[PDB]
Amino acid sequence: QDYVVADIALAGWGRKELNIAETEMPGLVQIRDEYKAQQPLKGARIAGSLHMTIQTGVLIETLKALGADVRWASCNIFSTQDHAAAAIVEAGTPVFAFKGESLDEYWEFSHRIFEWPNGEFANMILDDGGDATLLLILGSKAEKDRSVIARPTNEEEVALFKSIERHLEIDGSWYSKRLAHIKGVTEETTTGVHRLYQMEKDGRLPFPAFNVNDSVTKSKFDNLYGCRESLVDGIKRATDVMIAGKIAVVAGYGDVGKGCAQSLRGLGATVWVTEIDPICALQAAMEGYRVVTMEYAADKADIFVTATGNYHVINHDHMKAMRHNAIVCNIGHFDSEIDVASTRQYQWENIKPQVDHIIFPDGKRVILLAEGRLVNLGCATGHPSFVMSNSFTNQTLAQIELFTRGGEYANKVYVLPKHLDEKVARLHLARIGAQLSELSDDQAAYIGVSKAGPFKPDHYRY
Amino acid sequence: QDYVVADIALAGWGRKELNIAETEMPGLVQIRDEYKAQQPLKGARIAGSLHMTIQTGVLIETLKALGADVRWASCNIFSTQDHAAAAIVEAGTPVFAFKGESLDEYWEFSHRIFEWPNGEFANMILDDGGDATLLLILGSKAEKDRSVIARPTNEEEVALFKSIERHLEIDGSWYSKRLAHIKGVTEETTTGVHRLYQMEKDGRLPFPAFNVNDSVTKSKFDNLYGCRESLVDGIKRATDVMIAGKIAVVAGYGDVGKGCAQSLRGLGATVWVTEIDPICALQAAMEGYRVVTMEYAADKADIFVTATGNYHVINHDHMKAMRHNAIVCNIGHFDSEIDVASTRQYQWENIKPQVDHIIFPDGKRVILLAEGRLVNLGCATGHPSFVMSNSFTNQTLAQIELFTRGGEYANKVYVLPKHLDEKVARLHLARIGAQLSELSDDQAAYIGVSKAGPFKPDHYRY
Amino acid sequence: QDYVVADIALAGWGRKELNIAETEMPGLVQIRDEYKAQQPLKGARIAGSLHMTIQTGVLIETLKALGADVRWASCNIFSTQDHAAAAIVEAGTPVFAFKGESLDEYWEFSHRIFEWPNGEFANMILDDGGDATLLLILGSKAEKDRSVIARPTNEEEVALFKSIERHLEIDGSWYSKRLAHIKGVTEETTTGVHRLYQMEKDGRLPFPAFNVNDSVTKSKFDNLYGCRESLVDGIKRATDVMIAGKIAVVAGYGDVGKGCAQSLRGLGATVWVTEIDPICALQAAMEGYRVVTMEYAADKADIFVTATGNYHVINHDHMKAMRHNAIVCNIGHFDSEIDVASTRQYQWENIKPQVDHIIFPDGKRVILLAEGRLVNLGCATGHPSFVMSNSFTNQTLAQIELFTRGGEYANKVYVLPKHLDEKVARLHLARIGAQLSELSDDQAAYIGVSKAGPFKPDHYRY
Amino acid sequence: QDYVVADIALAGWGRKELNIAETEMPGLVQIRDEYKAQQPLKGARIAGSLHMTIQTGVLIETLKALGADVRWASCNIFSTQDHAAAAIVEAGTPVFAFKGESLDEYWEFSHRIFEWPNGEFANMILDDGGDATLLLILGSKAEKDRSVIARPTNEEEVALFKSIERHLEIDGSWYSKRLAHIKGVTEETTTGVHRLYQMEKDGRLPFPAFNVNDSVTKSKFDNLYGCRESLVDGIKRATDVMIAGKIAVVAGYGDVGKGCAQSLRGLGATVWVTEIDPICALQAAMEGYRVVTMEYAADKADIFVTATGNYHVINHDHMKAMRHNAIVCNIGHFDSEIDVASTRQYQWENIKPQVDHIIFPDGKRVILLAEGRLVNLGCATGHPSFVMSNSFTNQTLAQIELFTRGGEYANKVYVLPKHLDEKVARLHLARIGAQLSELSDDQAAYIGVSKAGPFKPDHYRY
Ligand SMILES: NC(=O)c1ccc[n+]([C@@H]2O[C@H](COP(=O)([O-])OP(=O)(O)OC[C@H]3O[C@@H](n4cnc5c(N)ncnc54)[C@H](O)[C@@H]3O)[C@@H](O)[C@H]2O)c1
Ligand SMILES: NC(=O)c1ccc[n+]([C@@H]2O[C@H](COP(=O)([O-])OP(=O)(O)OC[C@H]3O[C@@H](n4cnc5c(N)ncnc54)[C@H](O)[C@@H]3O)[C@@H](O)[C@H]2O)c1
Ligand SMILES: NC(=O)c1ccc[n+]([C@@H]2O[C@H](COP(=O)([O-])OP(=O)(O)OC[C@H]3O[C@@H](n4cnc5c(N)ncnc54)[C@H](O)[C@@H]3O)[C@@H](O)[C@H]2O)c1
Ligand SMILES: NC(=O)c1ccc[n+]([C@@H]2O[C@H](COP(=O)([O-])OP(=O)(O)OC[C@H]3O[C@@H](n4cnc5c(N)ncnc54)[C@H](O)[C@@H]3O)[C@@H](O)[C@H]2O)c1
Ligand SMILES: Nc1ncnc2c1ncn2[C@@H]1O[C@H](CO)[C@@H](O)[C@@H]1O
Repeated sequence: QDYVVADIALAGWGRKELNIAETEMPGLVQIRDEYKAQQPLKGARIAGSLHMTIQTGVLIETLKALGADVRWASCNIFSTQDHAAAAIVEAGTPVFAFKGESLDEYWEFSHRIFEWPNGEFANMILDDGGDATLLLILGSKAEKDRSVIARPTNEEEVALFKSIERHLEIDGSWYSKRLAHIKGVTEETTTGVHRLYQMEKDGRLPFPAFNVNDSVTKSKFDNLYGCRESLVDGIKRATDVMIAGKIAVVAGYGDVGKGCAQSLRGLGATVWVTEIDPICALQAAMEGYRVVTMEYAADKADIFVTATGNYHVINHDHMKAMRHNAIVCNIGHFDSEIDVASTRQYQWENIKPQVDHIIFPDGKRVILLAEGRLVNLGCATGHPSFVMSNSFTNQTLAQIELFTRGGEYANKVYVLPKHLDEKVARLHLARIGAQLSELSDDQAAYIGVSKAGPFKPDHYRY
Repeated sequence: QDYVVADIALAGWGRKELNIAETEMPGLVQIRDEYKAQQPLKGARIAGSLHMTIQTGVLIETLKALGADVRWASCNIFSTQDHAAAAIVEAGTPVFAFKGESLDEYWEFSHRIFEWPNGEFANMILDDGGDATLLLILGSKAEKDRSVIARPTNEEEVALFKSIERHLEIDGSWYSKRLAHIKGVTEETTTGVHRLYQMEKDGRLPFPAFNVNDSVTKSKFDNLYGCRESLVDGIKRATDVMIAGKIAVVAGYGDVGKGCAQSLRGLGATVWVTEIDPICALQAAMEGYRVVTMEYAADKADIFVTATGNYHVINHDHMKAMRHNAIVCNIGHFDSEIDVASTRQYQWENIKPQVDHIIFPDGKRVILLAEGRLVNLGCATGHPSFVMSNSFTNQTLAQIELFTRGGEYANKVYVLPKHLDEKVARLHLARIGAQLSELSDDQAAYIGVSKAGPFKPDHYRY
Repeated sequence: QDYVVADIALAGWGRKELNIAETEMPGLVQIRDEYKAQQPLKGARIAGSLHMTIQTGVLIETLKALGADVRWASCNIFSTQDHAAAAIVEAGTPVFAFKGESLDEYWEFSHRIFEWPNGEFANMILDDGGDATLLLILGSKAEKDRSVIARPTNEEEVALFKSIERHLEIDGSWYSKRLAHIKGVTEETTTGVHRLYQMEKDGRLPFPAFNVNDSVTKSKFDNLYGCRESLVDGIKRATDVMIAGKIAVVAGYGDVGKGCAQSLRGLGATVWVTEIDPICALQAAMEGYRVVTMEYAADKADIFVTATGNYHVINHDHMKAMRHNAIVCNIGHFDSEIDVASTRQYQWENIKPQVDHIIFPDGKRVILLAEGRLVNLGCATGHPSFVMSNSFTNQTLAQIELFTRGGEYANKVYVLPKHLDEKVARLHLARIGAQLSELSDDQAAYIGVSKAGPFKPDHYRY
Repeated sequence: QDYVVADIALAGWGRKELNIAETEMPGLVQIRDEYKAQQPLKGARIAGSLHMTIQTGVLIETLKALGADVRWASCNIFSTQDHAAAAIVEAGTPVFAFKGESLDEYWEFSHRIFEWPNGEFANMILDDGGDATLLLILGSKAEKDRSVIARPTNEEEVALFKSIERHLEIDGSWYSKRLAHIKGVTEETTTGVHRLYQMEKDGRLPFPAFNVNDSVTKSKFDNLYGCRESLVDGIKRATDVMIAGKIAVVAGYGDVGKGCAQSLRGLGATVWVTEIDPICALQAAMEGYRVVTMEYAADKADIFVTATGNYHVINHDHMKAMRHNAIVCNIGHFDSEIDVASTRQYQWENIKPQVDHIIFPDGKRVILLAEGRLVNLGCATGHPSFVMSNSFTNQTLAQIELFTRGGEYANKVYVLPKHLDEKVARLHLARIGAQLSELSDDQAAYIGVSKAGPFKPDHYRY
């Protein structure tokens, strides 16, 4: 049994929903059809680390339709949809993912995507959050300097470092030998891409990487419109709270915060925003959101949402000040946005899976969602299929490009060229009935672009 | 065992959520506290027929805190939250309610709320949708004229009429004897209140009734803001569909449609509305919604929502014309808004509980939600606690008024007086930090109201 | 010359805008066509007191096209569009109105509408604000008891009482003789309707009156959608201020206030609301507006709008607390919502017409718009033709009904019947392409209404 | 007299609006204060071509307060606020601008800004639309090759080429000698920036240029939030039209189009969008706008707005298909977005200044605003002071940088550095009460940025 999932019997259900998702994911479906004859991913062995949702399942089977062999884990302990995992396993793909797996299991699963049978090796990583990339790179450092895994500072590191030891005892060259085969990585999210840029700035990036997050059709769609639908979806499945009339504070006003702000406002919440970037602060103010400090908000707001990709944006003292039954969640990639660890000293009382009461010594309780893990994937199902098709069409193009032409790329982070970004968006217009217009020759000459595009300069912000 | 619920072990969970709901239902909590000394519902035996949600559980225990003895059923086969039912049963109240009960069970449960031990009788009905009221009134007619239950036209009637026969065999005077004890009814929803007005117009209303639906603080809050949060909540738990970019058609633009329209629009759907009332049509047009016929929409839209309280607003031919994987739901009180029965000839395939594919002969499938039953309660948890407190504070006041002073009322439908409607709203202002201002004497004289209110004439529409 | 306007040479311009307005006012065009053959207003001599705008112009000519003879004045010193007045005069109707007329000129003009030649008398009043009606009623009381005009409380009353004295000296029976000839009044605004209810309550109302404000198609349209467009229109023409990022406080959350709030919010203002009505306050809070006191708001907010119909909602001390270049305006009917009189002790500096700096002793200045008079009409053109067609279609039907059938009505305040309200709405659907659907026979029977309507019970709030 | 304005007597009014504007433009006030001691623009002789509004007035005086000597013209024939021009002249700056100037006057005025007394020369251009820069470049080319001014394609070019001929006859070296003295250009609008990129591409750019349009704080603010306020402002002053219920089509969904769409939607319009860029089209569709062709829209829509920066987006046949009293306007930089020339074959009837009826042969009329010139500036006052402060703070910094350090830049198009973009934003926070939060040391290390910023990578799109 080359997989670990919750219950293989959930497969029928997963498949019914994969069927539906295809009709909602025209980018993936049209890319299957365009490229299946060519079989461009034949000989690709893709280790994927990414929320094992129905949406990811349509991606996985797109990669396979194009010839890839694939092994998959989730990039969060709570993001898996078990019926998605089951259907993908049933259709022949190794998946090491279930909702609620432990941290030790998580990291073990990150190794398993790198354990191919019959002497083969993964030669591509599809990463969301940089954990698969991290594991190989940190594991390899550890081979030559055990000190890099000696001093864990948090439970994530205890688990990661432990799993590395465990693998180094088995084979002293476990990581470096697998690293050597990786042709490149395609990375989905802002936090992951941040990790790649830091490796680039440091000269420790050992292969080419695509930054899929910053395709226009990704950052400005998925991060934004996707959270605009799924933040509240997560909060409500967790708590069934009324939004109208509440004071919701969104920490961070990038694309994820913009989406979050917009969905809370739409339902009649008073929306406050917190920011360190004055440009983004001014944008928030220009939409009518009050821009405040977290210290100012902690004792006043009803709902707190971290969307920063930063560390300890909600800390012990913010939570100590909150009103009784304040709801606290994180929609950023990592749970460290909230100092959950500092509340463990207090008595907790579980309400239901992923909804916990933290009881402070004066009896005041905070309702914490998904133990701080991404709330949309943890209490709901993450973004809907339609917008996820943008991100995953990008992913599929990036995987094709690196597998087929990676030799043309240096050890740098790249973004897909604008013409492909434009293609991704174009493939989604028909599903929703949008009629694209066409430049006349005279018009094309007048604004200095080709009728076929690209239509915008490379610094354009959309 | 004087109850029927899914699983008594869900009680702990139900109670945790009732605890939270109290902090979200300041109207109910403050009314408990104001009246508990007086015990105004001492000697009240309230038969309730109403969605057995967490929110209803806080209502039930408010009635009990005020001295009522209570027996409860749900007013929809799919609206029960089983953990709510379990906690209320565990705290000592007979509940005949579970999610997914059959139609025969439904109507049997409607009898059970009328079966009190030790020779007692219910003397108050708390009704949502008019089913408890209907049962006693139709049962009593049946006693003298069996022809009124002879010719059922639909599965609801087959079940109702069967359950009446079954009870008339036991006791030929089953209904009339129980009817004789009812001091009055308080009725929660537009469809229920419509049934009461028809009985009034016909002179078959045998006791006083309160129309709780048309308290301003009910119709204009619950129906409107409540659907503004829970329609999409239901659609997404069912289907996880993206709303942005879809064409959503809302049939009906009363308070329920207004709320629905507003939440679809907020998430970036193109919203079309259907109406028979030109005033409401013009309101919809004034918000930017295209007002179209269902015949025009059927082959074009992505998501269909009936919010009319009417019959067959989506019929066999509309559904036959729909695009593949169109989502069809109803948020009106009764499932007859959609002619579900006309699709039974086709092959169905269940996706998950309350989400079904209807496969037309050309292979095109429609995704029907909750078999047409109210989608917010059926695929989600109905309105959130906060707005439900308005409706239920109203309910509690209406029950107090009829139990204590029903002798002062004729056999007519009444609405609560404006001063109480205003009180209901006032009790909710503190939770959300709204600061009410006060008229000066000069101001009170100038606009001709008392400083204490009421502030508006009786025809005011808010 | 039987008129007083600013400039007759503006007529050509007014006529061109009247042509355009007709295509924006389908209710009035269709009513002219429907009733042309009958000439129901033949023999009607209508005295009108209503903002002399392009829109009122189309109303005047509709009344004349149905047979009425008309004389007109504006119901505000700053709301006349002089090109409108000119075009209406040039086409044969006496008009006594110009933008910027003094208060003495105002009340002289309200007498002129009651000075018909050849020994004739007005037999109908069409009023907005109730000033035409007040003139004749107060004047008649003054004939027998001068004490009623002994105690003016503001400049408008000083001017009104002077005008009554002056006319009484010419003819001690000037008012009573004209008052006797009035067969009915149609009153279209909330403040005037309050004045009429107040008269009915005290047995002082001598002819039948229609409350046109409380047609659904007036109140819930003109007051709301109109101010949603015209409030910012007025403030911008006056000040050209950015709305995005500002704190805007709306005093009063009735229909006008709802419109104002929604307008300011859409441009990215933070919208605060002030209310004495807890229901209206809870509505505001459910849209995400903060509900605060004026004392709280005075030293924080950027823009202040009064929308109450009440007295001294912004007082001296509020203004003294305001930030430099705070903008203060009123959109309610009378300027007394703001205590402008209390600021006359300070230096003022005119910025441009209807835009003044009030210079406080510390050098802090407040920007007051239109000396507190209704800002949308004073600094812009009021509501647009389209929505006004609703109100004026109601007015036209109201006039027809009282003039032709007034004998059947008591000396009380009436509202138009629902079927007529629905007609008003229906007449406006085609222009905006809204398609009304039609009940089937079964559907009509199912909800217990006729196919032709009316569709809602009289208490329905829409 | 070294100026040409409509009326010097309007100065007092302009000065009072300049005082107010200063309190709305904190970036410009703070920049004057920060750089007053240094006088960085001492010795700068700035020729400006930019809408002569109150806002540009504050910019002019900011430049003068930092030492610059200035001469100014408007960059559009209809966008001057004459009270603004008057107040700027009265305070000592030559201005050659008035609302309604002819095209011959326009281009004569663009020469006058380059006629400095006492043998001096402009050494900086501040341009909006690129007309000042075009004048000198084209003119210099014309000195050696008259064929470049042989083939005008529209009336503005006819007038431009006439003006070049005329000046060449006086001095065959008129342009080249002035062109040599230009040390730099700062260009603030998208169309002018396109003209500059086009010049760099062809080796024809003879001095360093700043693209100020593409400061985040310009493009994503002025173009968007400005048009969200000023588009409807312009259309309403021109036509007073109801927006609610109308179909409004926005050609182009760049920053301007996004602003326009959002404005129209907020007032209850049905908003359709036209786009040739599939990404911009998908963004529009994700807000619920229908994406349609102009051919589709022409006979259906009520209001048409061009926002493309392209040519002949509304053509003759579009206008011929339009409904009676369709409203047509343009908000892009040049009027050629609409083919107004093709309508001159028809009778026109002026309604009022910048509002014309185009009378078609079947009697159908179209309302054209401002002869196709930018409608917000032509029929209203453009964007409000607050947002313009962003753009003009960018302009001021751009001028300082090129004048003081221009020698370090190549003859290429540059953008301001992010830290300066952030500063612009930061300067505007206090006025609107937005509180910026500050990274802790660990947080700064965690996301790899400095506490002082900049906070985002150069590709960040906001
Ligand atoms: N849960 C999801 O489905 C989802 C979807 C997309 C991206 N993400 C993740 O969400 C996070 C945010 O992504 P993004 O694309 O918006 O990134 P972003 O960089 O565009 O936005 C982050 C913002 O947070 C602000 N910020 C940083 N530290 C702050 C602090 N201490 N206080 C207040 N603001 C602070 C920054 O100014 C920045 O604008 C990332 O971790 C990303 O991987 C999650
Ligand atoms: N699911 C929930 O949580 C919820 C909440 C409150 C009320 N309700 C129920 O929802 C239904 C609607 O309630 P409401 O308060 O909005 O009633 P309403 O009377 O205010 O609105 C119904 C609207 O439907 C329109 N209509 C009737 N027949 C139509 C047809 N064939 N096509 C198009 N429009 C038609 C009417 O013109 C009317 O405006 C009722 O059955 C009520 O009991 C449900
Ligand atoms: N400018 C216009 O084009 C326009 C249009 C329609 C009506 N009006 C006028 O606007 C005014 C309001 O009309 P409406 O239809 O909204 O009336 P409304 O009665 O519906 O609303 C007024 C609201 O003000 C509140 N209020 C009263 N005093 C207050 C105070 N001291 N502080 C805070 N809130 C207070 C009331 O509680 C009420 O909800 C009237 O004078 C009416 O004639 C103006
Ligand atoms: N009036 C103002 O106050 C104001 C303010 C800022 C900018 N502008 C001007 O507005 C214009 C647009 O500026 P922007 O910043 O939005 O530019 P942009 O490049 O960001 O947007 C223009 C959009 O138009 C689309 N387009 C081009 N041709 C089209 C066609 N034939 N049909 C449909 N869509 C088409 C492009 O694809 C692009 O997305 C420019 O001329 C600019 O100088 C005016
Ligand atoms: N969470 C909830 N708990 C109890 N009742 C709820 C509910 N959500 C909706 N409702 C109610 O359903 C009615 C329509 O049957 C409506 O009148 C009323 O809103």
